[PDB]
Amino acid sequence: STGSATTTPIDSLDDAYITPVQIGTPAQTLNLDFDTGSSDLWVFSSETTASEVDGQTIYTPSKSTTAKLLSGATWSISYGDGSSSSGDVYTDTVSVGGLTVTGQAVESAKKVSSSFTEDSTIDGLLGLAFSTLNTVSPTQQKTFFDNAKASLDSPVFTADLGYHAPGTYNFGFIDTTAYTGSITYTAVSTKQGFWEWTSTGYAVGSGTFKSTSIDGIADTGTTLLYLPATVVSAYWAQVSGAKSSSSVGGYVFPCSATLPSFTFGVGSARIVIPGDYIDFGPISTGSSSCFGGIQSSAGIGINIFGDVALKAAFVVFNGATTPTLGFASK
Ligand SMILES: O[C@H]1[C@H](NCc2cnc3ccccc3c2)[C@H]2CO[C@H](O2)[C@@H]1N1CCOCC1
Ligand SMILES: O[C@H]1[C@H](NCc2cnc3ccccc3c2)[C@H]2CO[C@H](O2)[C@@H]1N1CCOCC1
Repeated sequence: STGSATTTPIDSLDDAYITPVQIGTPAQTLNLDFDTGSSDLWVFSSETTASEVDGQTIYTPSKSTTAKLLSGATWSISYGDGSSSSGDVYTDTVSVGGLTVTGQAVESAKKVSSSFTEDSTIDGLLGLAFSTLNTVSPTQQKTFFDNAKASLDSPVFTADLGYHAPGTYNFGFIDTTAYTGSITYTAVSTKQGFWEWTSTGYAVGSGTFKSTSIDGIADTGTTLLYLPATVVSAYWAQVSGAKSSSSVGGYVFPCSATLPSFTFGVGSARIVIPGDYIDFGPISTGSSSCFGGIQSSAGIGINIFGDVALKAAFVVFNGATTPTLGFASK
């Protein structure tokens, strides 16, 4: 089997991407944030505190003839931005782009934090990291991909995120028309439950490539590119007037500045992020100071190849017995 769905930026800055997902019988379609950095499928629901729902589409398990309450099961998650959510658990039928899993754990939110409430376009998350990170207690649950994997034509999914444009998540096959050149595969460590890999180095603009090992995660659920302080300082030094602002919480730059590209290494291959992918616009409406899309990972403790990086590539999440990651230019 295979599945294919379109993923859409939530706003003009590509702050996140949403993908439609069918849950239950009859189907209830929710727009979920596919997140390769976490492993819970959770949704706004009929059980979510009313004051914490503001425009989202909700899952109502009582209207799904295939929903079954998972007795005594609960979940609770926190993310790197201080946001959180929690609730109870159902199993139900979930479909993505024609690919159907029966008995998928659907984590119904009783509570969500303010950032979630404030984003009306995101109805929940669909985790695609390793199932070892799933938070359901007292019995941990499997991701949509883990549940689907044995039925897929090939045990893979791909992320093709657009810059200010539509994109695609495919399950079970590699669309060889979606990229240029070859896909370079690189080793993955699952020891932290992430799609964790080691980049071979970087360049800034037309500068010389610096060979250096950068361990980080391929994370579709993180907006920006988080890299070591040394690397980030080297990037922003090439932007006139850029500075790190404690008040704003990272590097900012004059909105009229020309941003250089940023290149990262995948083995001997190179993925080039165009400069404009790094522009996250005015820090507040009407300001001529703009937020940067490459930021230090010093505070977070791990390097993150988020959407800024991934949308410059066609990315293969290969869930073979020994998982690997593939990157191609496009
Ligand atoms: O247009 C190309 C697409 N470009 C990015 C993309 C991704 N996702 C998108 C989703 C919706 C609308 C548009 C989308 C566009 C990707 C995905 O498929 C192929 O490469 C496709 N053709 C390549 C040439 O022969 C085959 C067709
Ligand atoms: O990008 C962040 C994610 N939120 C994306 C998001 C969603 N919606 C948004 C809507 C508007 C403007 C911006 C938005 C940003 C979540 C999941 O993990 C973290 O928090 C992640 N990083 C936080 C900073 O360092 C750690 C990694």
